[PDB]
Amino acid sequence: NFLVHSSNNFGAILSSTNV
Amino acid sequence: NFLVHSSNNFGAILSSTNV
Amino acid sequence: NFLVHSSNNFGAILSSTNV
Amino acid sequence: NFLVHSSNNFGAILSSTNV
Amino acid sequence: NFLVHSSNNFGAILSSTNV
Amino acid sequence: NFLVHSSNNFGAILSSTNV
Amino acid sequence: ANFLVHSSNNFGAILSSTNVGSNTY
Amino acid sequence: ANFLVHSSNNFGAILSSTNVGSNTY
Amino acid sequence: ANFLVHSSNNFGAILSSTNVGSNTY
Amino acid sequence: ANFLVHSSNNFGAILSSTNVGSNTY
Amino acid sequence: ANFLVHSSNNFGAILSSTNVGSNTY
Amino acid sequence: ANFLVHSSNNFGAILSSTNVGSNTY
Amino acid sequence: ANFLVHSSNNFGAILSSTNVGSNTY
Amino acid sequence: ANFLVHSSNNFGAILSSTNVGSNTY
Amino acid sequence: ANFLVHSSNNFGAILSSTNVGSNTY
Amino acid sequence: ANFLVHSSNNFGAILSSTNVGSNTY
Amino acid sequence: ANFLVHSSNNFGAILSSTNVGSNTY
Amino acid sequence: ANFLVHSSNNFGAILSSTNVGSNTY
Amino acid sequence: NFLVHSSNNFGAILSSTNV
Amino acid sequence: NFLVHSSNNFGAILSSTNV
Amino acid sequence: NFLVHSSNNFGAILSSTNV
Amino acid sequence: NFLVHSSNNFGAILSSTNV
Amino acid sequence: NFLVHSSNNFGAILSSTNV
Amino acid sequence: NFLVHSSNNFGAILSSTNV
Repeated sequence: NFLVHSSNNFGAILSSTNV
Repeated sequence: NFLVHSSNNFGAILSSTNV
Repeated sequence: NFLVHSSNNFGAILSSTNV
Repeated sequence: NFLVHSSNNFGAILSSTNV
Repeated sequence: NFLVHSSNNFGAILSSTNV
Repeated sequence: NFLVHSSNNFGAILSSTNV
Repeated sequence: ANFLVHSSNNFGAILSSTNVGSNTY
Repeated sequence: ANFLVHSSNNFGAILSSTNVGSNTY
Repeated sequence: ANFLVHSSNNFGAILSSTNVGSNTY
Repeated sequence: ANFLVHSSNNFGAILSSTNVGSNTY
Repeated sequence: ANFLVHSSNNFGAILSSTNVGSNTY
Repeated sequence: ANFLVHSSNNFGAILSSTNVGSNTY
Repeated sequence: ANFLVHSSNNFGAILSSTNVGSNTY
Repeated sequence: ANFLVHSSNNFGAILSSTNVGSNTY
Repeated sequence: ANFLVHSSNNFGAILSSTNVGSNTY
Repeated sequence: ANFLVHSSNNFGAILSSTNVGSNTY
Repeated sequence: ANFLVHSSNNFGAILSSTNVGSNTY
Repeated sequence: ANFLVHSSNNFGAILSSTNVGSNTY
Repeated sequence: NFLVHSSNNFGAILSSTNV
Repeated sequence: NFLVHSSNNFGAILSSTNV
Repeated sequence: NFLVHSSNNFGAILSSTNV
Repeated sequence: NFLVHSSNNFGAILSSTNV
Repeated sequence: NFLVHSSNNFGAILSSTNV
Repeated sequence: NFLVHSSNNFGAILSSTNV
């Protein structure tokens, strides 16, 4: 599973999966 | 499992998985 | 498992896995 | 398991695993 | 297990595992 | 097990394992 | 919870050229 | 919890050229 | 918990050229 | 817990060229 | 717990060239 | 616990060239 | 007699204020 | 007689204020 | 007689203030 | 007679203030 | 008679203040 | 008669203050 | 006598008499 | 006598008499 | 007599008499 | 007599008489 | 007599008489 | 008599008489 959970985000959130 | 949990993020959060 | 848990992050958090 | 736990981070946290 | 636990971090914390 | 525990870190903490 | 926040995020190339002067008196 | 925060994040190349002068009196 | 924070994060190349002068009097 | 923090983080190459002068009087 | 902190972190190459002068009087 | 801290951390190459002078009077 | 002349004469007070910037990205 | 002349004459007070910057990225 | 001349004459007070910078990244 | 001349004459007080910097990365 | 001349004459007080720096990385 | 001359004449008080530095990394 | 004679004047010519 | 004679003047010529 | 004679003046010529 | 004679003046010529 | 004779002046010529 | 004779002057020539 790939899950991103964010609360009160004022910044930058970068999530990446490369095969 | 790949999980990112963030609260009150004002900075930069970079998460990456490369194969 | 790959887990990143962040609270009150004002800095930079870099997490990477390379194969 | 690979786990990163951060609280009140104002600095730089770099975590990497390379094979 | 690979675990990083940080509280009130204003400096730089670098953790790496290379094979 | 590989564990890093830091509290009130203003300096530099470098931990590395190389095989 | 009270939040007063000024936030700026940038992700693109920025080029700026400024010239001030070349006045003859 | 009270937060007053000024936050700036940059991720792109930035080029700046400034010239001030070349005035003849 | 009261937080007053000024935070700056940079991740891109920055080039700056500044020239001030070349005035004839 | 009261926090007053000025934080700066840099991760990119920075080039700066400054010239001040070349004035004729 | 009261914290007043000025923190600077650098991780990139920095080149700085400064010239001041070359004035004729 | 009261903390007043000025902290500087550096990890990158730094080159600095400074020239001051070459003035004719 | 051939004359090609650019001539500028000034006799009055001159005030100049210039602001360039204050851009948020 | 051939004359090619650039001439500038000044006799008055001159005040110049220049601000370049204050950009947030 | 051939004359090529660049001439500058100044007789008044000159005040110049320049600020370049104050950029947050 | 061939004359190529660059001439500068100054007779007034000159004040110059320059600030370059104060950038946070 | 061939003359190539660069001439500078100064007769007034000159004050110059230069500040370069105060950058946080 | 061929003359190539660079001439500088000064007759007034000159004050110069230069500061370069105060950078935190 | 007060006499000002000018030919091909591109500059500034200031003549004054004050008693 | 007060006489000012100028030819091909590109500069500044200031003549003054004060009593 | 007060006489000023100028030819091809590109500079500054200041003549003054004060009593 | 007060006489000023100038030819091809690119510099500064200051002549003054004060009593 | 007070006489100033100048030719091809690129410098500064200061002549003064004070009583 | 007070006489100043200058030719091809690139320097500074200061002549003064004070009583």
